[PDB]
Amino acid sequence: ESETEKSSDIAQVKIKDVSYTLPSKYDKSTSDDQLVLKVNVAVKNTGKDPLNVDSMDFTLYQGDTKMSDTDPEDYSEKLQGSTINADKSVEGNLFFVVDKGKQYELNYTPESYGDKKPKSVTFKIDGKDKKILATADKLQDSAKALSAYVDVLLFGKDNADFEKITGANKNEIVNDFNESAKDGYLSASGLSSTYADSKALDNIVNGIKEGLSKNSSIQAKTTSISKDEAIVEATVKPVDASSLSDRIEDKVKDYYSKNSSASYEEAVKYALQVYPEEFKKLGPASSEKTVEVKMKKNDIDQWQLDMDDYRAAELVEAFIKE
Repeated sequence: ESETEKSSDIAQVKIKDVSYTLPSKYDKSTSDDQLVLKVNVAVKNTGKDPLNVDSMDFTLYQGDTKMSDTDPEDYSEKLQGSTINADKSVEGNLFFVVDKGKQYELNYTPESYGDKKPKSVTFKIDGKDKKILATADKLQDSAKALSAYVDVLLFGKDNADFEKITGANKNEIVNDFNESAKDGYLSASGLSSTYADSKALDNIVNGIKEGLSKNSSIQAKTTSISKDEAIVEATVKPVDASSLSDRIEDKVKDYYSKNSSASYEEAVKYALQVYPEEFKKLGPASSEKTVEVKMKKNDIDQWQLDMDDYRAAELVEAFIKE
């Protein structure tokens, strides 16, 4: 008997690892404020007869309260019900619904004939331990990365962390985004593909981005992690552009009330000029929209957003309410 290794005459239990995890996308026993404690254990049969070892043989207490056992997204990641003969060992993970940073107690009762207490082993787990707490911090890494993408792409904000955090190069992803955005704007407003590489259209992009950086908000939370891919829940407060139509219509009229003999080209070009300055005048909308976005982790633990994924488009579309 010691801190992470304890034994009875019939079994030996070793706690190989302890970390905080986010619940399964399909977990229904956890709260938004709860985590899942992942305890990797090893059970050695120190007895003679074969010993059945199951997840059900372990219970966790938080304080004096018994906590629920839970399942990961892929149940194969959990300790499997098996049988082990003398000196044979099974190894696997255990999952329990917990409130972060508490005092846990893991109890193991071997599947044996007779009295529980003598054959059982109990371990104390300090949830406020620095190492264990570190694991809880890495959980929102994907949301940090999603927010960096929003900063560089949508807000036009600088972010020296972007390359380090995501693995993508800002200059390329931003230029591609800005071109796609200009091309999409022209088609949506039936204008000539000529205006694509013009000051007017770059001022529109730079203006929209300045407006969103100030008058729109994103709250990003990683809700689930499953192997090399996470789910980030983006709660977006959009800019209310409901009035933008009228504002340009009114500024355009104010340009006809000025110069009567103004052609359709003169007035169109002027409308594309006031657009940035009028967008920058709009405030956030009352409502919020929550978009689920999938991030993908690499080897060097960097999270990425696929710009071609429909969920990325939905995230971008969520920033402006009409």
